[PDB]
Amino acid sequence: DAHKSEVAHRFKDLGEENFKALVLIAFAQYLQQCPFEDHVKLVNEVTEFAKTCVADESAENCDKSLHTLFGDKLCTVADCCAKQEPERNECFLQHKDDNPNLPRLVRPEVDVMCTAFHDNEETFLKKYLYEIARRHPYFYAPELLFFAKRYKAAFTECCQAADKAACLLPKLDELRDEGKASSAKQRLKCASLQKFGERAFKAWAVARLSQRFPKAEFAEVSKLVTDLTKVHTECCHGDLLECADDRADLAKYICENQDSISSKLKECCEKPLLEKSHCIAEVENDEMPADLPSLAADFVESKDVCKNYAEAKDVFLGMFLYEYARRHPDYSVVLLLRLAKTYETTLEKCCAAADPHECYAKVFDEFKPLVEEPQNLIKQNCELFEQLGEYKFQNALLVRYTKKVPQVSTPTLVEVSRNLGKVGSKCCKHPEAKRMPCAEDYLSVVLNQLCVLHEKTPVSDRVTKCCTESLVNRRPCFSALEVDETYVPKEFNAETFTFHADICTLSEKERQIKKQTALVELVKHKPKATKEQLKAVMDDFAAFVEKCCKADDK
Ligand SMILES: O=C1CCc2ccc(OCCCCN3CCN(c4ccccc4)CC3)cc2N1
Repeated sequence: DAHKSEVAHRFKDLGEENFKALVLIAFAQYLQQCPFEDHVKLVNEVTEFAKTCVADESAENCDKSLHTLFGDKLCTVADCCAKQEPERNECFLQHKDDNPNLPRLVRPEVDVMCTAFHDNEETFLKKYLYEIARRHPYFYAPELLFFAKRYKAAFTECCQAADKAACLLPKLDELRDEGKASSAKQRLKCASLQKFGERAFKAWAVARLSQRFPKAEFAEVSKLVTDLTKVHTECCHGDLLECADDRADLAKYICENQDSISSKLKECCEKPLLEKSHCIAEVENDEMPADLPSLAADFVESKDVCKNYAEAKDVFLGMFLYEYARRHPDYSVVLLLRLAKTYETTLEKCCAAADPHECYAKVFDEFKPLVEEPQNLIKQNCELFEQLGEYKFQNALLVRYTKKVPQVSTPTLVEVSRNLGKVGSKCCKHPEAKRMPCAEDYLSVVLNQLCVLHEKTPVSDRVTKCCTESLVNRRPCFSALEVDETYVPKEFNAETFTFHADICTLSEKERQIKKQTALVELVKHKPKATKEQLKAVMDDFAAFVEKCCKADDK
């Protein structure tokens, strides 16, 4: 019922509707260029074959692995198809394009969308899945099903509203916003798994879940981490059916053991299937249990620290991280991992010393400068964010980071510097207790986006170094890059700074993105230009943009 035919097992577990969507997502993420209709046809053939296996597990080919089945179908349409089943899937994952040369989707008129929704609802919702999945080849697949459900509900409600556009546009805009943030967050999970391995992933998971579920026992935290790691390993490896199935299993287990996990899950666990998993994944930290003793008695002052550590290294350090993380919801996850790495380093050298107890007696003192550094960086950047506002703050990042690495492409500089500025909008509104996890964890996400974008088209050996070194040290490494001195400026191209009448039909947001694009190209043309020389240009360009259109002369 769960062994002889894998494709039948997952079809039964997930049901036909989610099965077909997850297969469509997998096909769109592997072959991002193939047209929509072709992928649908392949999905339908896979689905009709899966049904025969449900009817008879011993039917021909029903015993094949999902990768063999899915790989075979894709290869009926790029050297990957000449490879045997293990190496073949790895070749597919390697060719996923993080920024494919696809035209951005132009949202049509609201009436045009609602009429297409009512014409063929099935095709409308499949195209939505397809266009998102092929542009975000690492999107968290079960979470994409949840976005699709909200997308459908928005059209179902608003296309019946008296004012369709006033109802629909705000729901679509926040879905797009939430979808971009979810994509970047999941991309970081897959990058850490692929580049730094499962041990690094599980440590991150131990830290975050201990902060989120501080009342749970270490055995409970470890069990959840193990299952969550399998979920994301499957999803990041393209095992989307297993990933969705295991994620629903995990949500079902969490909800059946609330009493030993958290007091924050009552509401989440009354929601339907897709909403429940989403709700659980973003539930607030539980209150930490009171009267929790200090870590000193068992991790510093104890005489059996070296003995307990040597008997089980990874378990002891995992226990340390769990105990420290549950006590510090106010620390970022990268800080908590750095502190746990410090403890391990101290233990390795001190347990070999002549007097181990004296050697590691002051290990917690070494945490003080590690804690203070991100606290001051955030306190200083939030002030600058308050003096400038988001758009000016983004501009200041644009010039500084363009000078540091002028070889990075202008779209990457614009995207990344804009997202690094949004940290202030997202996090500086919190108190000091919440700023650091908000800011530092958001910085990890956006810096990872820079790393994957640069990995696509490498130009700087220094960016590669920061990206391939310690994940927890990325933000310090990027901050210390220094201005590139040997960069010879590009010859001035007037076609770059020549705006057409089409600029005034764009939204205000797009025009601000175009101004930021010209600002980067300005710095590249004159890297030693001062702030007043750049401000005089941008203020002149902005004035010319408003002028040459408020006056009707085309
Ligand atoms: O596009 C590129 C490519 C070239 C490049 C090289 C280095 C680089 O370093 C960024 C290092 C982190 C900077 N943070 C630090 C703090 N962060 C903040 C903002 C508000 C509130 C709290 C915190 C602002 C931004 C970025 C880029 N960008």
